[PDB]
Amino acid sequence: KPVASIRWLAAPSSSLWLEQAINRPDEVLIDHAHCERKAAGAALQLMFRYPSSETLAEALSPLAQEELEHFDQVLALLQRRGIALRPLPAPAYGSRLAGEIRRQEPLRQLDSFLVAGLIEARSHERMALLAEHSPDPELRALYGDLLASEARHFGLYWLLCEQHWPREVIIPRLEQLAAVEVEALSGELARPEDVRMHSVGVQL
Ligand SMILES: [Fe+3]
Repeated sequence: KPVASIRWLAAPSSSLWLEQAINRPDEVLIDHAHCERKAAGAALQLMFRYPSSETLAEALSPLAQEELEHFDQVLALLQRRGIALRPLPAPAYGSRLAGEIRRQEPLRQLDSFLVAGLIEARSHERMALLAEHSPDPELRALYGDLLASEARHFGLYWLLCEQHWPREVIIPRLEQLAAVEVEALSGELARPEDVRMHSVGVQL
């Protein structure tokens, strides 16, 4: 948690998430790879939604390129370990958040940037736990290297919000969406193999 950063998340991950992720590292890693790729797809999709925004393109093209470089790095690790890039099912988290995004412009854009930001903040928080806590050195080095290529204070998605919206508006909407994000992570994991980067486990 760097100072002069914005707090995105309304609650930290639970001890038990971390324990579960260490217990089934393969599932978490496969899922992580899909998440990186999904994160690039979101950046691109937002450009396709706002195709004449040069400020958005200047920010989200490099981000997409970086998310694919992270995907390639996770896939290299899976491949170095002999783990198949399996079609492992995604948790309900992303679909649940995206269902909060309003249908009309321009509030749809605000909501989309905030959801994208929430997802990345949660990935970040959990990747940082794994980087510090995992007993597997190669995972600590992957997760450390992926978080290194950063220096995020506000979050790219926050700055995009500020381009088009006052804080007076951003702030109360992020509070609402941050509340749904923690409700999406509430619950208990039904089987160990269901652990994911965005499976349940927060402290309330
Ligand atoms: Fe990434």
